[PDB]
Amino acid sequence: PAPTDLKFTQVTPTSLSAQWTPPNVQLTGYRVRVTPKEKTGPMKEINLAPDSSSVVVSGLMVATKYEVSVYALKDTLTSRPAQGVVTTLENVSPPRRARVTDATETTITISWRTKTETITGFQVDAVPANGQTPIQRTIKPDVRSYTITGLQPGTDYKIYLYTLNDNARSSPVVIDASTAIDAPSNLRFLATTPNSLLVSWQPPRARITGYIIKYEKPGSPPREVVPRPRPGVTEATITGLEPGTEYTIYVIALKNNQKSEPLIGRKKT
Repeated sequence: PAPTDLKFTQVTPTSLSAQWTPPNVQLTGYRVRVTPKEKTGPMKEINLAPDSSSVVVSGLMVATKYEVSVYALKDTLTSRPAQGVVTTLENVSPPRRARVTDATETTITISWRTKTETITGFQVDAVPANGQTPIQRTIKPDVRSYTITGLQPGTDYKIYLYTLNDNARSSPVVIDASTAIDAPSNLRFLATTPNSLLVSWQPPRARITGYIIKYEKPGSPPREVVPRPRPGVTEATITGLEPGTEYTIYVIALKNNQKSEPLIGRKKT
């Protein structure tokens, strides 16, 4: 007796799954084949235990028509095949209009557009041009945005976004993005004179290319410390200032076009 009530439970772009009801009998096991019906490719044929009533044939060709026979075995003897035909799905499509929404040193968030097909989530391969080890991440199907955490500051990343549907991964959408630079820290006022201030700070995590220091009188535009400190300096003497004047200092980082947030403070000459 052949199995009955054959039904396909899940069809992916690479697999097909089905249940059924075993014919009340002895159980030597089952045989199951899947042959391209309208083409020439494999010929997946897999055996199954005697107590089976479901199956999962994976690793099939995308967008392909398959004949599926489900044979019940009993000692060299075979029974009539429960049949059906399934056509695999076309692989999943990569996300569209992938743009960066913002970044905060160690994290970058992005938003993309979804095609209209059965999805089971996303995956993000974030690769830094600097570092030598990337961070892989997975996402949930119901969201169209995601902040990537765990990056370095001021580092440039090649971010690959993918779509997921079971063991099916789409081709990627590539996105160039970089991190915010971490502002210098602990601005300390070492010395003063009616015409100058000596300031020291903690260098950023990034591997900046120098700083720009700004000072402004209380009713006059901020000026840059002309000489512009080399990235190797961590202290600078601000000269040519007015006496008894309360100045505001801004120490900012640079990695060739990226101004870090500004490190601030005030002190009077």
